[PDB]
Amino acid sequence: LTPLTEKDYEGLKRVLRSLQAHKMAWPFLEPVDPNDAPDYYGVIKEPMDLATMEERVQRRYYEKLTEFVADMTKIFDNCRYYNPSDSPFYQCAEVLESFFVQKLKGFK
Ligand SMILES: CCCNc1cc(-c2ccc3c(ccn3CCCN(C)C)c2)nc(S(C)(=O)=O)n1
Repeated sequence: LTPLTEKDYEGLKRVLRSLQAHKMAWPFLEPVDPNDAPDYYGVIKEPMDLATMEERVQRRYYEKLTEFVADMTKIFDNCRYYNPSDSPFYQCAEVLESFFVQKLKGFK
């Protein structure tokens, strides 16, 4: 979709910080440590996390909003694939994705 402006990027920074501050974002703040998730990097071919997204935002990696949404969705999709639906980690993805949607709709 449409090219991101500098003003758009300030809004993306705001959304990212909101996610990083959320009480249920802690499993997603940094790349998964293999010691905390057996076989994680054998299961998940395209890992993603909020620190990697922050680095990409600061580097102006994103050209369009779809690319930012895609990386954010990877975080949630990876979590729900790796973990069972009754896992607390799965629930964190449920809560934080709903929050992301609220914030993304606000973003314009
Ligand atoms: C047994 C299957 C568990 N599945 C998991 C586990 C984790 C996870 C666990 C601990 C964690 C973080 C983040 C910090 N800590 C604590 C510190 C740990 N060390 C010292 C760095 C994530 N994240 C997911 S995830 C990303 O939601 O898919 N799934």
